[PDB]
Amino acid sequence: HMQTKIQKYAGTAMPYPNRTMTPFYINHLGRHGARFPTSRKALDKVEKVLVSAQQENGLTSEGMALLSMIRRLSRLFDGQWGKLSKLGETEQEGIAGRMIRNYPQLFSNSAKIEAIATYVPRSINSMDAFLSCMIRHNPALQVQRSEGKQYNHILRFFDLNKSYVNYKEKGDWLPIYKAFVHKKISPVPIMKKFLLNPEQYLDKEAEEFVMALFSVAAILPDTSIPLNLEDLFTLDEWHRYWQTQNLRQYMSKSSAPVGKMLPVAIAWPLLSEFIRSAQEVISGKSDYQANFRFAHAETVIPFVSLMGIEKTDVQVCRPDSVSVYWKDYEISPMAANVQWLFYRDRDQRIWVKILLNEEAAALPISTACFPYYSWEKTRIFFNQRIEMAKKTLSVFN
Repeated sequence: HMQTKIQKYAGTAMPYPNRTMTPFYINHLGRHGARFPTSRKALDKVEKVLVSAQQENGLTSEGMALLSMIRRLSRLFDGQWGKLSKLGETEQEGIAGRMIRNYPQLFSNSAKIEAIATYVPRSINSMDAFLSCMIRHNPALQVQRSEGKQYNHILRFFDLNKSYVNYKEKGDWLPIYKAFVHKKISPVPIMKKFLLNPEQYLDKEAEEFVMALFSVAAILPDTSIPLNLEDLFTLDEWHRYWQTQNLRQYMSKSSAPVGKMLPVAIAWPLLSEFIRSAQEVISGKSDYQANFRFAHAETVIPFVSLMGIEKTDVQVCRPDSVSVYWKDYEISPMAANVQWLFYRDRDQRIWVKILLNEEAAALPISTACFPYYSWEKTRIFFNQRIEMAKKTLSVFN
């Protein structure tokens, strides 16, 4: 289907997909829901280009239309940047709703749940929407709710690690990304529909215009604004745009060889915390029925690769090949989430199921009863992942 594939090409801007025994505990991490754009850079650039053209009589008919809409968008986004949208809230109500309905026993009576979020409002509002749905279904829940910079160590590790911040900003992946954009993004066919003399434009300025335009269009379906630009581009053009953003995500935030696993290793404190909270619930030190955490794409992506969920930590030496093996939209769409579901069988042995975006995920260890894995084997495996992460990090101060 062309419709679903077009949405995929929004990559990490993709709206959460459609998703329409009982565990004793659920361990959760969840990106905020669908949001407004975080930066006005792409919009202003697209507008600076159009408006400068409207002066030198350089706009086509479709060009004139685009500019009017771009100006309007500029208005609608004003003061709204980075905020959670109505769609974002409904995504959370739906995730929480499906959990409640699927495991009513878990959240029945006076179950205790705890939730944390980062200081980022879109993350907090996400938690709120998620929590509000839960309480509505069972007003008798005990709920502990908190948030702030004090969770920076486990929810924003990507800001704390000096080496990573240097890598993300000025590291070796940049030139690679930039050469790949040049190869894959053919600007002129696209600019031809908005501008007279598309050929007069420099590849650099042309490439920027067109990237900014893809970015605007990519984010629009997340704003709950009844406007659409997905139509300005052909499927192939979206395919190409996406391949480039996909490569950026992979190299900047995941297991690309050029990153040396630095982007993945930084998530070890979060994995560590996940294991502790489950162990404490297993021992009975804690007695929560669920821990929920609300954070970002930058939290989810490396976390998932660090968990070793199959096809997320792959190390692809060749850039042009990443799109085949690693799909950002499958990992970190809007409202992306990981849930560990813990079960106890008839003989008291603990099993765990790993859901990524509410689909059962695979680990590179064996089980006689997929999708359930032995908690003991699993924890040993995660503990190895963590120890590897600590070494990786030790190689980079």
